[PDB]
Amino acid sequence: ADTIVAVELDTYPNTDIGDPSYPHIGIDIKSVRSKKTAKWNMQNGKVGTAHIIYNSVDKRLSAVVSYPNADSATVSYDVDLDNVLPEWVRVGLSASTGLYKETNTILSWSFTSKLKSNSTHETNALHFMFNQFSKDQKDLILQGDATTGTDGNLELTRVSSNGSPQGSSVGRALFYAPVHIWESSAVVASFEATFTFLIKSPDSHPADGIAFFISNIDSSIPSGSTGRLLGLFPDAN
Amino acid sequence: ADTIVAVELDTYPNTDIGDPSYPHIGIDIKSVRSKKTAKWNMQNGKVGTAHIIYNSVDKRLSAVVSYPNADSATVSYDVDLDNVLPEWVRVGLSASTGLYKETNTILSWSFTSKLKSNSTHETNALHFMFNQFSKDQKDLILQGDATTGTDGNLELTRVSSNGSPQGSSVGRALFYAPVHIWESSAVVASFEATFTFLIKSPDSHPADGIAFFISNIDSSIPSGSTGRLLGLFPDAN
Amino acid sequence: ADTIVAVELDTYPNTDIGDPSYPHIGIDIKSVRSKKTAKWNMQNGKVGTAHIIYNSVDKRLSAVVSYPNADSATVSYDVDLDNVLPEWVRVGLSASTGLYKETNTILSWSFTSKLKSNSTHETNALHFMFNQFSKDQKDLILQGDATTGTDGNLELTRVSSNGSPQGSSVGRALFYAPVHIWESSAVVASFEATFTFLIKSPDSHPADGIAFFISNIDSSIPSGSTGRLLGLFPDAN
Amino acid sequence: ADTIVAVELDTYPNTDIGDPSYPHIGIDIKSVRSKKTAKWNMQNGKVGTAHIIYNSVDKRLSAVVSYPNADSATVSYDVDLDNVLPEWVRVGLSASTGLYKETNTILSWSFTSKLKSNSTHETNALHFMFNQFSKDQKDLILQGDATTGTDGNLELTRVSSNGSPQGSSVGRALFYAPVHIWESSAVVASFEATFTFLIKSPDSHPADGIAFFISNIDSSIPSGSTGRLLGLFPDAN
Ligand SMILES: [Mn+2]
Ligand SMILES: [Mn+2]
Ligand SMILES: [Mn+2]
Ligand SMILES: [Mn+2]
Ligand SMILES: [Mn+2]
Ligand SMILES: [Mn+2]
Ligand SMILES: [Mn+2]
Ligand SMILES: [Mn+2]
Repeated sequence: ADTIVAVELDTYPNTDIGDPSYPHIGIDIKSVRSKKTAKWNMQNGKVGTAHIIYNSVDKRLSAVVSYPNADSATVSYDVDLDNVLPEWVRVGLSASTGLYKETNTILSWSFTSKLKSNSTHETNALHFMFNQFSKDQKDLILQGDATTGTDGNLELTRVSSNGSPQGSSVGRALFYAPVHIWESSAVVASFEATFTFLIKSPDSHPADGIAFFISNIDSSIPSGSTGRLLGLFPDAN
Repeated sequence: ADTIVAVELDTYPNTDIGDPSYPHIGIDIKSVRSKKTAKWNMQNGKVGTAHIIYNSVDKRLSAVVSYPNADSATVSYDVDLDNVLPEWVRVGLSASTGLYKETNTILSWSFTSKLKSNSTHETNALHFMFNQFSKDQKDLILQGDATTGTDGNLELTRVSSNGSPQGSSVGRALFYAPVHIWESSAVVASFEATFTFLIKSPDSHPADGIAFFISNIDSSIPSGSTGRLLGLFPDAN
Repeated sequence: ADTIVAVELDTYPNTDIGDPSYPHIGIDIKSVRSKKTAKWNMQNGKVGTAHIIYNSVDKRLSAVVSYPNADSATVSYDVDLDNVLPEWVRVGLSASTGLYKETNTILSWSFTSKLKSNSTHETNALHFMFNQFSKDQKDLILQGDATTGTDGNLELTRVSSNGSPQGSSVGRALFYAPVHIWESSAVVASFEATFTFLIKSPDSHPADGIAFFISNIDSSIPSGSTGRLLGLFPDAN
Repeated sequence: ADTIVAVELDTYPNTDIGDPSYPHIGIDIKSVRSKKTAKWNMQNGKVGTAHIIYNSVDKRLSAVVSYPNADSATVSYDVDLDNVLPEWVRVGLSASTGLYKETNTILSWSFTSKLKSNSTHETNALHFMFNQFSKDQKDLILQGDATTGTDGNLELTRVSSNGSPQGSSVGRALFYAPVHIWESSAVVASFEATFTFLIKSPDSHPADGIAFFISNIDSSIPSGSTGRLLGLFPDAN
């Protein structure tokens, strides 16, 4: 089915499918079993920031996650994305809850993509930045339980009125326009993504996490991907 | 039908519908009869550059058209776009030919839009830049005879293989994603558009012109808008 | 002496030199007696945001000042800056206190300037953004009592350790590199400046204000410009 | 003396100081003896483009050099710049000629630097872009024989009126403002530089090359650095 490349912010350790024994950040290339992970000192109720970068010369996907006044976590993986994804993709955010839960709120999201050709001055670029989400955000495709406009935020998974997070929820938000990540005459292709999130849970064991992902343009939530599968994969293979 | 705001680069003087007696640039608010025009010293076969700017504080749409080594032409019009267009629009390029013709080639196109909120640091932005167009440009909606990929260019109206422009042709290209130009808490909204074009005709009387336009998101080419109506209006009212 | 163009955030009404009877925003072209002003509902202790824009086609300097959850204030003035300032200038922030006082803290400052030539694709640009100021900010020229690094902020006027603002203080911060605002082949020149500030005073009558200004590159604080003269002018003419 | 990190475009093979037997691109960390090099198919009289990128997470300096209609050359080197350069640096372009010569013309130059803090939304950035150089470019420090304004270009080494390049020439151009490349709370620091150049020589054996470099802020041309030492190093160690 879908082709997924994702950076996961995994809040619950599912050691049975390969997660380390703590909250962690990981790089997923077509499988929920991360190719690489780093321990993440997740802070319930605090606003964090994730930064994701990549370029076609180095062929290394790197991510940094931090909280104000704290040391940051970083994970990197060598991978040639031209060999994994199609030339046209869509980028988005995904999150899920299962038996354990949490709010998966997005307060801001920016993305920049650049394709530099061998022609003198030939640069194709795409940049979007949301610091405020409105009730009817026509430039986003919302899937599953994702909603916008609440407090000017993006709520990826269900939250009840009292502001409480609901279990077994899954939601994704994708930028409306397709993104071009390869071109036959490109000499350098690169992208950078930043998002700020608020993960809060009334429980000691929050679950499941948030992921930034890149997929085929027609990607949709796979059946039964609530919980540990982050709304990205159909199974744990 | 559609709601159109356009900056026209009108190459043929249709004095019967209000055009001045020379090639000119004009600002069209819902009608082909420009609200304002300026004489334009059009240069057959030369690459020109058009710059369009606007902001919600000044409420003035201004455009500058120039050619290398030449004096530029400029036209400005006071208009509050919040009172003319919907909150969500699509931006694009349109061109036509009729009994007289010309090539309407686009070599590059960039657009930036910004919505600054009253919240501290709340900026929503959209930026795209094409310096090269590919055969299958999934982030553009091509309408009518518009095609991409020829010489890495965007051909808005039909050109035969030998490179000759065809008469009675009409084509438009729109950026795929909707653009947000008003938000209830916005303190300043602004946009800027730049495009470079090559208008060439084997004839002494080239026709009809190229226009940068902003419209309702579902805008489509009105019937019989070839020729003097630039692929934007259904009639000359 | 110096040539000054400034947007003032005037917190104290010096009706004897032309200020309206309330806190106001104004546009100063070579004199502290603003060419234009608008009433400003100044909020003691709240973080505000000022946005300043200008372009050589419209020849209109406009500014918008707002606070979160509040209506904004705006002032505009028609002026051709090519006829007032030199081709090379420096941009900066200035503030003062006199018998009455206040803190003049800058939490962030961004500036973008663009010169678009008539050559195809000829754009010269300069952009800087500070969201954090460090103790030794080598890209700023600090004049008078201005200091950086305190809380990652820029303090334009003196504040004692307990955090209290001092009277008769004056300070300015200028971006190190000269800015080019005119070029003989330019078709459009424009700039945009944004800054967020925190004006706080233990008193009912805070004074004197903060100004964004543009000046000759070698501008320095005029003698006796504390108080009502905002660190910008030598006298009240 | 100076601390230099440079990307060289070396046009003459000085095999006696370690150059490969052909024109090449190389990464120089404090010595003219490149840490890494790649063969470069240099094209006399054609306009080329160099792209340089780096980020503090990956710690890899990479460069790509290309000509229109040709395959590009690329070289990469793992290096932690925080361990080699000071926290504040200046960036620039340098070139030289010796017994053999060539024109070292720069037609455009852009640079972007970003420091992302662990504070939510804390980004410091600097960006400059020159597509046209004027006779009196006050935002550049010109050293040695470098001159601006000729044809709107930057001439790094001496060219006589007839347009002929002179031997034993050396020149550098540095951006006026210091650049901040490290900050104690930074989570990611990165930069990207692009320049287009025209190397032309009436001779079969052009010499010496052009380099993009990063140095201590007070760097100056070392004595006797004409020729093979590219205006960057005092000797061949
Ligand atoms: Mn898990
Ligand atoms: Mn995991
Ligand atoms: Mn006409
Ligand atoms: Mn007309
Ligand atoms: Mn006053
Ligand atoms: Mn005043
Ligand atoms: Mn050499
Ligand atoms: Mn070498």
